[PDB]
Amino acid sequence: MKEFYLTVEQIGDSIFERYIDSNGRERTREVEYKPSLFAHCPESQATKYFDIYGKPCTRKLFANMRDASQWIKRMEDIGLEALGMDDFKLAYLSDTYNYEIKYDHTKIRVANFDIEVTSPDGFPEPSQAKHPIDAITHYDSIDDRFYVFDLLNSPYGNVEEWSIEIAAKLQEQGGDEVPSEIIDKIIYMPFDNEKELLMEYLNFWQQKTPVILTGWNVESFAIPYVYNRIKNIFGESTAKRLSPHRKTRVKVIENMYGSREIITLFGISVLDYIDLYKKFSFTNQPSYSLDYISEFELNVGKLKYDGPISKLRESNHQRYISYNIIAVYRVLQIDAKRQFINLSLDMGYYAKIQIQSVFSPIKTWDAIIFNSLKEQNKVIPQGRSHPVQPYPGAFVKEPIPNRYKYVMSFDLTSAYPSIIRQVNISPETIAGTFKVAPLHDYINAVAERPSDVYSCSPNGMMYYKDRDGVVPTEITKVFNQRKEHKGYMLAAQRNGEIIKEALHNPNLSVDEPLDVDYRFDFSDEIKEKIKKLSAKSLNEMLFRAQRTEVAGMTAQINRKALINGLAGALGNVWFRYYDLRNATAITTFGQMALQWIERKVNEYLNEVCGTEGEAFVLYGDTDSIYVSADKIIDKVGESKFRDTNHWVDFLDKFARERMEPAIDRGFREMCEYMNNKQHLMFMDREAIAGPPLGSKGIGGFWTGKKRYALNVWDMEGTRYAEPKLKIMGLETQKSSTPKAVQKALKECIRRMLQEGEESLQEYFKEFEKEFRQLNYISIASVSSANNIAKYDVGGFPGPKCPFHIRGILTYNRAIKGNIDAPQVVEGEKVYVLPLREGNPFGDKCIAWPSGTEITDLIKDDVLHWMDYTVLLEKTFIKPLEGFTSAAKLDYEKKASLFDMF
DNA sequence: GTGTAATCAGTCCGCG
DNA sequence: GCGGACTGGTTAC
Ligand SMILES: [Ca+2]
Ligand SMILES: [Ca+2]
Ligand SMILES: [Ca+2]
Ligand SMILES: [Ca+2]
Ligand SMILES: [Ca+2]
Repeated sequence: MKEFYLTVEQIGDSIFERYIDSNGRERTREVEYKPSLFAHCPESQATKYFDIYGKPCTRKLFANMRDASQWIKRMEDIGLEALGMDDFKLAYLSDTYNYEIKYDHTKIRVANFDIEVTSPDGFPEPSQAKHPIDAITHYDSIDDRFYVFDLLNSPYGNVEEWSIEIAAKLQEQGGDEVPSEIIDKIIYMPFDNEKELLMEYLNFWQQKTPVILTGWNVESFAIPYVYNRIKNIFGESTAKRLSPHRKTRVKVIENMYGSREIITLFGISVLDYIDLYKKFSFTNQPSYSLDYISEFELNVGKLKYDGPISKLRESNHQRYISYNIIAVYRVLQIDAKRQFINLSLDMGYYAKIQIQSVFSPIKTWDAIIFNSLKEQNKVIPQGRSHPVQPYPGAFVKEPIPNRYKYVMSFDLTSAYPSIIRQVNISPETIAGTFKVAPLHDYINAVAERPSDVYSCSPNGMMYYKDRDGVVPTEITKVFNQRKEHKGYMLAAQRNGEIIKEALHNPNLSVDEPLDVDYRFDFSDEIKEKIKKLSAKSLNEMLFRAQRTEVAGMTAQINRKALINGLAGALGNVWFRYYDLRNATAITTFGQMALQWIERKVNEYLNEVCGTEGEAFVLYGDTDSIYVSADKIIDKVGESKFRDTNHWVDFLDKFARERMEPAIDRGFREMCEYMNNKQHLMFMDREAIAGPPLGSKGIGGFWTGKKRYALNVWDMEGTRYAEPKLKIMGLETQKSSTPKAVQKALKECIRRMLQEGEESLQEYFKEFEKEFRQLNYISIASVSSANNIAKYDVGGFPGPKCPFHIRGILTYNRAIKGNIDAPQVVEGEKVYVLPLREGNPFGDKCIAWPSGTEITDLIKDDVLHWMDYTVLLEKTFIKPLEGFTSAAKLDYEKKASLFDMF
């Protein structure tokens, strides 16, 4: 097989590499790698190396990496550019793996672990590690085993061995319900002292040294705790055995405010699952506890135990260990679904970077571009310092707030990457500038044509047309990958809808789900078999279809994010290819494209309707247009349609056969006007929206920019069994909005769009009467809590104290004296409730850690003093008033003459 | 740990 | 009470 790296490090003048050899074996080596860098040289000097602008370079080969680094500094002292890849491990990988890497995930040791630490005096700080580690569960992907290290004897209690038999039993048998599918995969090791536990853990680690190390909060808790605890008991040298090269760095993270300590383990790639989830999931959660995320992702119930975790080991060691094992498994289940580890390996190996560098699109693109250029013997420019400067972005149309009955939307496929490709925007393709007219003049095609030679953006930039830039070249490759995966995702989605339809008529039989590939549209034969299946089999198939869709989603959306990040990186001063001319070329072209096509669509529809000056485009954001279809429907007449699906077909056909060709003609003209390299503006229909046929539903409404709701029947070619709400920006979509309030507001919107004013009024009246019964967590607001200390003046709110910070200070006073009772953590999220006048907490609100029940000793008082009236007005009525006034609807029935009877 | 545009909640305080 | 200046936080692209 072809070799591939596992990890790479620079340690002094040595590259330390773990890799899989041609026989599939893991090996380690130390290489005295001699790096090359580059200097510009005279024209008269024969060379094969050129910088990206075509200027010749001489290669300088250094005796070692430190000599190369020292040369960089002296070049700075002289005032000359030192060219080439200054991150020598990336150069090493480029030399050692000079081919497209094919990796075998089954040979990569992926370790998933979690530790337990009993602490009678608050949260166990990893920097101090003053308490015994009393459990470790470590899952190894190569063995497919859960290794459980269990401390039976501690200063905080001596306990009995954990029983696998009890662990397997149902909760109703007194068991822990450890899933049957992992029972046979547990290797359980009890220890009568912590020293032997840790020594054996380290011997185990040596035997089965993780390549990828993951788990939940492992980077911020488990890794530093384990490292520091071993360090405290045995000394530094023993702790460094966590690194296969015995090198670690105690590395401090610097961001917005304050700092925290992480341990870099050389020769390991740590991908904390919480960080993977935050970067790759495109959710924003009210809480990031594993309980919370597991329930959301997998629909598993919260791990239930009595009393605080600080007393769980002594009171119920059996459950204590079972829950540690289950916690590790839940992360594996989340990954089975989301496939973020797979994604990281794919992207890491593609770029030829340390796998953990997938968190940095700048590092990722730096490596992609370096490897691409190196292939042609080209030499990358040196990174330079630049001042941070603001620059302009997208155009967003101001919508007239209103209901909108029938709506068809369209937007550009991969807008910014397509602009880069079309215009040929790249550091080395800059051809010069032209004299810019106001944007309006380009939009209306009255400005002088910018160039007859070069490809142009309305910001004044010109680009070469003879050859593709490296940025267009490399962005195209990842775009094509994105396109492939999105194809699979949409097929799985369409397949899902077929199953949902079939589920209206399940068969009374006993059978099996069909063995099919959900990434491809079901054949006619498959469709026929599905119509004969039982509900049980159909439901299993739907589950599998949806899992396939999720897998496609992960693969496609994060590839989209990477290519969009390249466009963004052009405007970040740390990017090697930072250039505000290029960043702005993209954004300004985008502004033109949207407004150009708005004009073209209006002109087209006025023509086919025989009107003049009528605005069919009601809204747009960045690269999208929303077109009112009322006049199109009315030209045929609502009475001519058999059912909702009939007019949906009609608009679908109209968009595909009339609008899109008109849109395409409009964009080809714009391409020619800007003299672009290649027409790549592809604005396909997104949504077909409207009320159910014959209903009093309003179909859709906008309250303002980035705030709207649509009742959608078909989304990018997916025809839904049931209409789906596309809601953007409204409170139903915000993690800050209470969960029950999101739900209630969404039902109000559903009723508005699908059923009408009377239905909305009926629901509002019920919610208002019943809502005080809702669980307090479900009606609590959510906020991130930064700078708690800044606003804390002797335990009370300082000037300009934010509402949620005020709540935290209230909480702090209320729990004063406890070494127990959860502390609010700087930077994490809190639930927030308003408090009625004259409450015993002495302020107007209280806040506590999100994803948790508020501590027992104040829970009762919070419940008693919760201000339901303020909560309702602020989170529910105020937003609903905004929705209904925009839609010209009343949420409460107004008086009428009929009341006289 | 790529980017800008945008609405909103809340504080403070003016507005005769 | 609403709005502007401001901070804080979050979402649409
Ligand atoms: Ca735990
Ligand atoms: Ca788009
Ligand atoms: Ca599309
Ligand atoms: Ca059937
Ligand atoms: Ca869009």
